Amino acid sequence: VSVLTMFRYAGWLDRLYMLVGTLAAIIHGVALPLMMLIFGDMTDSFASVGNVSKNSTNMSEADKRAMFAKLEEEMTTYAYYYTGIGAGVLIVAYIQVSFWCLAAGRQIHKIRQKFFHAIMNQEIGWFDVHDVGELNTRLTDDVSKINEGIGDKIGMFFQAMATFFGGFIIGFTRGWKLTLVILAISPVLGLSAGIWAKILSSFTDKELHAYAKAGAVAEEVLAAIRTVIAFGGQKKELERYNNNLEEAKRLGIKKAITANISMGAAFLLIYASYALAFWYGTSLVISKEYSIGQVLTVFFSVLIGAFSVGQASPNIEAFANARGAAYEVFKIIDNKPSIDSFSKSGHKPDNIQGNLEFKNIHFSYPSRKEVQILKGLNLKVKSGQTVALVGNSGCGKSTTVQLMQRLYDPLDGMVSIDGQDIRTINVRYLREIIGVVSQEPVLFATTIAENIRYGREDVTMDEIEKAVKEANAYDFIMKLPHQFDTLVGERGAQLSGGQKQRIAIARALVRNPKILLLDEATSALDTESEAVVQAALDKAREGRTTIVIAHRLSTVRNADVIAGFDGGVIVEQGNHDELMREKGIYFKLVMTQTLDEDVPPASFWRILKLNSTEWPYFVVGIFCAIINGGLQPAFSVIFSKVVGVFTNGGPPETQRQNSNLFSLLFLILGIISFITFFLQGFTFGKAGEILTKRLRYMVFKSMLRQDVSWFDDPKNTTGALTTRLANDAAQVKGATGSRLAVIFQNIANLGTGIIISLIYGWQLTLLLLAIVPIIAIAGVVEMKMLSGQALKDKKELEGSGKIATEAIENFRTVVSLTREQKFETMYAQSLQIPYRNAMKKAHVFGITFSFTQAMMYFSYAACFRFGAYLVTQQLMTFENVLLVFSAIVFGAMAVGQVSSFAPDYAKATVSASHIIRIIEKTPEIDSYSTQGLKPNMLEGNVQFSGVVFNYPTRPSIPVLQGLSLEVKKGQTLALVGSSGCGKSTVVQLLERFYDPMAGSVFLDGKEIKQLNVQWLRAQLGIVSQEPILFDCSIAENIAYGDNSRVVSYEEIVRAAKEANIHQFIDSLPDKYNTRVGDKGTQLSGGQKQRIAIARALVRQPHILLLDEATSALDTESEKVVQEALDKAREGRTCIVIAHRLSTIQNADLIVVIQNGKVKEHGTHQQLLAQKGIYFSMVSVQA
Ligand SMILES: Nc1ncnc2c1ncn2[C@@H]1O[C@H](COP(=O)(O)OP(=O)(O)O)[C@@H](O)[C@H]1O
Ligand SMILES: Nc1ncnc2c1ncn2[C@@H]1O[C@H](COP(=O)(O)OP(=O)(O)O)[C@@H](O)[C@H]1O
Repeated sequence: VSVLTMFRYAGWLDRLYMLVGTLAAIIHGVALPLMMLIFGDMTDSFASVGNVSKNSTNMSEADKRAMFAKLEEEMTTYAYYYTGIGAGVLIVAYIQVSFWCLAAGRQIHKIRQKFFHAIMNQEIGWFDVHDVGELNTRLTDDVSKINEGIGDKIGMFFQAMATFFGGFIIGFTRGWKLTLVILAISPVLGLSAGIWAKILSSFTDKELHAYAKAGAVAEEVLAAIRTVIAFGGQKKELERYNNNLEEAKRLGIKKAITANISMGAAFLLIYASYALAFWYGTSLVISKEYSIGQVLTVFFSVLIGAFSVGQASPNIEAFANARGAAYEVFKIIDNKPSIDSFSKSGHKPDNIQGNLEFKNIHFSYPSRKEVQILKGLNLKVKSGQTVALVGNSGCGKSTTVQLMQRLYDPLDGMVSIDGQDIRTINVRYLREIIGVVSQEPVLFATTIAENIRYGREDVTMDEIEKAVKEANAYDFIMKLPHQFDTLVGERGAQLSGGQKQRIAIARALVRNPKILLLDEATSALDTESEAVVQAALDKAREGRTTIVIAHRLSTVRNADVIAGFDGGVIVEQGNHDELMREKGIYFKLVMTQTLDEDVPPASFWRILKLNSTEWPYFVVGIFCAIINGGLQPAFSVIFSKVVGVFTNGGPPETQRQNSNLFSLLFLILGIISFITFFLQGFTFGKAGEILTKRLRYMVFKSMLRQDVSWFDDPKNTTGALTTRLANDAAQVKGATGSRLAVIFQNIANLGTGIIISLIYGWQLTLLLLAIVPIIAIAGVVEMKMLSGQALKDKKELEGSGKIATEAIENFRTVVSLTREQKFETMYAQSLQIPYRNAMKKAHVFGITFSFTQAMMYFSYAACFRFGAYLVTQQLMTFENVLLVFSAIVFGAMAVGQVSSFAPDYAKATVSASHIIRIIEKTPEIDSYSTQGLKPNMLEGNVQFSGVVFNYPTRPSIPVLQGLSLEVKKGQTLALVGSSGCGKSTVVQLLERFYDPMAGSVFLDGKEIKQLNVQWLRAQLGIVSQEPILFDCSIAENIAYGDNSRVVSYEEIVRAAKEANIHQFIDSLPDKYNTRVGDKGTQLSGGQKQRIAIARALVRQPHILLLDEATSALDTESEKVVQEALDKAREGRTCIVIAHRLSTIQNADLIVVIQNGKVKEHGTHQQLLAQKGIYFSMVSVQA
């Protein structure tokens, strides 16, 4: 209905031209079966000659005279047919592609310009609706679909219907029996495709549920990565992950099995129809003059028409996607929300020293996060006053500044400019009397001259000069090469934040306004710049009424009037003295303040290198593809033999040969093709299956064996890694299938065709290869030309979009209106360049396609041309005329598949790059020894000497600078201080995750780096500051066995008892075997921390590590957990990094750490007796 009605918006010539396009489209479509009627005619005469030459056999010289004269006469008319249709189909070709560019061009240009223009004219609304910059993304995709909707695709659709319905017209008239037979296979072929779609829908959801587990198991483990290494539960998360893989491979293969059978059987019913047509076609020969070979050909083209319906379907999908995308932005495009925004027309008053008078204003933001920021306002400011706003954040100081522009229309009351209504008058004019100095001084990246020039479209370079000088912006322009003509470089790097603000002050001075609205125009600057901007602001004031917003109370001292706010309600009014004397809000504030996915080196067939390593057998698939490839010509030769025994040979046994060939056609084709196709299907099926396992196996097991700048700093999120495993293993699954797919078409065209060529006339071979290789290259060279024009188009539109997106993302473009239409001039000038490229590529796209359809007729041309003459005179044969047409169609399926597997190989290579860099390794925690798991190395005195550290992201302050520590056995090492002191970092280096940039840490003398990995996970008592459960039952969470670990009933009991989680274990029936579910994210914190403790003491370490388990908990929970801790330590090292210094007083050695530097160190009572750092930390904690 409505979807395409809006879509048209077709110009004066366009609406006419839509009809010219339709009009060429029919007659383009029609010409192909008419062209094939001539092919039937050439058959008809050859038969009228052959049946009497063979059935008389009483002359051979009469036949050489009279029979060849009719053939000669017929050939004179043939010459004027193929040339005529060719000359039509050439022109109409160019016309339908001109539809593609020229009509679309003018639509896109209209859309783009309306879009950019409607946006600047609706102000607020664009910002209200969705998020800025996502709009120019979606818009630039939309205008691409426009090319497709006003595209030649529509023309192709009409053309398709003409070959179809129009095919049946000629069919019906030359014989109506066979019409009914073709009309019946259409519902059969449609039923079969219907089972296909069913199989697809069922098997997809199945692969998805299966892979779902493999993604959930892989997701949680790789985020919990530091914890799982540390308890040594790797081999179990590996096995569980392997478990999901065994089930996923069996649904993957059944899918492949079903796909081949559905697809095999599909081709079967096509082959049956192809035979069936002949069999019922023959019945019209032997006993009737009803078919003379006309309908036999004409009905083959009706099948090509039925496939033309299949080509329609994409055309339609392009059109739907084009309308749907369009009508949704049409909504913002056409229809501004308006009547509180606009930008154009209305009355203009005269403002000389406007007042600000606020009358009973309450307002709320759209988001219902902050509702009524403003509520009840009476403020009356006389001209030549300076009003100060002090408050709290939520007073909506920003809100009053928006209402003043008339961006919103206030909920209650009105704000009256010069005591006159602000909702009656033109916005534009209103904007010009009101200067605004922004809280973000972001500007365009254009010349210093252009930035002053945005303030009024009349500033001469003198005034620019005058501007920078009073605005004390006159410094940086001189340092900068080229004075004013210095373009603001990069993304803003030629200017400080301070310098930007200075350009904005200079600009608001150039505008000469009577209201000056200063929003953090003295706040967010350094102590030096502050004075500089203040003096400039002073010089800009005292000739105008102004409102200054500042958080700096030193500048609000000297304001004429201060007005207090505590939430939106105007509380104080008076000047400095009046406020301070009463002790208002103001007096209150005085007192408070006093990619990684683009791998660079490209593969060189590393695909098949790695495939071939994990390859075990299957030489039969490719061999089966070769025979299935030569199997295709057996039909075409058989069809020659059909029409063969009908053209030449008398009436006796014509029928018999056809009956025999019918049966032969069945057994040779339908039956063997299914078998041999399923054999190839079993081969690439199992190939992708075992790749699907082994790859995901070989990545994920290698992942648990890596750490460090991808698990000690991920540069691709967990979900993106899981995505990579998905996509990759699926992609190779299709890749193996593409190998055999190329071999299939290769023997199918080139190979078997050669055999066929040897039985040609030796001239035909020569003539033929002057077509077939040429038309192949010619479609490829079209693809090349297609992408070449596309690539250059994307660059041009990128620049017009870049300058658009920069304006819309800046909310300060809406503040101005003066540079809006200036901006819309530039957008116009930029959009003219694609207009010209659209006209240039109209002839380019136009001439390529015309030349492709010119080679179709030229084939048929050389075919019938040469087929007569020297060949008709002597050595006339029924066959090799139909094989030429097959050869044309063999190049079609070769070029088509070759182009198809171009993106297949691309994505296959990319998948390979990933699998190679995983195989490339980072060889940290691969497994090492320096002991035999000796039990006389237990604890030690662990040394840290001269250790510096800074994260793999370098800008984040180096947290360890000059750190050296010591820890003696049997003693709790507290570590206290404050954040960013490398508290946590110390625990990380003792666990062996990302060891320090410089310096070293030793056990007894052997580095952590060379420490025995296995024994290290039976030497840790780690506790997270976020403990997280696994999908495993609580019993299995609590304890995890391995070949480094044991588990037992008695163990989990003692762990739960000691950890005090046993309270919670009691509740819930099945006790320990009770599963919570939902990744056990349903537990309360107290429960969680205990669960981490129970894990800790299972490992039987002599080192406990505690990560903020009293700053992630509160109350009785902290205490109970400290009790679990107290009974665990029976005289062993513990690390408490916790920031509650009130529960640290038991620690034997407290280290006060500043930025890697031990400041004070010692036992509690010493440090506490000091009035130094430590005591100050305990004082301030409480
Ligand atoms: N237009 C806005 N809508 C929503 N939040 C805003 C907006 N502008 C600023 N903010 C943020 O919300 C905070 C408080 O809201 P606001 O009503 O602007 O209080 P105030 O202007 O008095 O500081 C600001 O400090 C800022 O971080
Ligand atoms: N793997 C990491 N990569 C990047 N930054 C990290 C990583 N780990 C932690 N950080 C960040 O570095 C901060 C400071 O580190 P650290 O001094 O160890 O913290 P704290 O002393 O408060 O426990 C962390 O609080 C966090 O914001």
